[PDB]
Amino acid sequence: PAGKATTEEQKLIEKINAGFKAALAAAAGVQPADKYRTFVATFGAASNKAFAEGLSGEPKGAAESSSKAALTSKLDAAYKLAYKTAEGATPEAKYDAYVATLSEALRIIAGTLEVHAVKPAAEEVKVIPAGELQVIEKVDAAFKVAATAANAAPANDKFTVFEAAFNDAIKASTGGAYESYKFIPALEAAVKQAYAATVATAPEVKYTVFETALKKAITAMSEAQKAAKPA
Repeated sequence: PAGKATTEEQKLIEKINAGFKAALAAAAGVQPADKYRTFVATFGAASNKAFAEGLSGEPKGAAESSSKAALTSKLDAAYKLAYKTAEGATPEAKYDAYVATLSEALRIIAGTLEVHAVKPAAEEVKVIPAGELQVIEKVDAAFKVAATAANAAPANDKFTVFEAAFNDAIKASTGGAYESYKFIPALEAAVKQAYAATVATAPEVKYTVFETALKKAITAMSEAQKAAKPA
C-alpha cells in the first residue's frame, strides 16, 4: 500500500545529472583539444553508470525493456540527434547549440516522465456521516415543545404548530447551518408519509401515529451514533 511513489527512472534521472555534469562540466576549462574526446568518450561511461545503476526488472508488469527503452531511446536519440545536427549546423555556433540542444531534450524528459494523473472530481467525502448525528439530541428535545404546544391546539392548527416549530425551531436555532431538514437524510421522504398517513387512517391513533412514528423513526436513527455500521 503506497510502498513507493517514485520509480527508478524518475528517481535515477536526478542522479544521472551528476554523471553528465562531470563530463559536460569537464568540456569547458580544458585545452581546445581533448575537449571532443571526453565529450564523446566520457559520455559512454556516464550513460553506462546510470544504466548500470538503473538495474530493475519488475516482473509484475509485462514490460521489461520497453519501460527503460523510452528513457534510453529518447536519451540516446537526442544525444546522437543533437550531435548529428552539429555536423550540418552552421560553424557559427554548432558546438554551443549542440550542447544546449541536449539540455532541453534532457530537461523535457523530466516533464514527460511525470505521472500526469489529473483526475478532477475523484469523488471524495464532503463530510463524515458518523457526525451530524449528535444534533439528534436537540431534535429529540425540541420535539417536546412541539408536542405540548401543539396538544394545546383545540383540534385545529395542531399540524401547523409542528410545521411551524419543526421547520423553524430546527432552522431558527441553526439559521446559518443546515437551513432545511437535510442534516439527516430519510426524513425528507419518511416525513412525506406523515401527510400520506394522517389523511386516511383509523380514527383513534391519528395523532398517536404522528407522535409514535416520528419519535420511533428518530430513535432508530439514534442507534446510528453507537455504530454507523461501517464496511
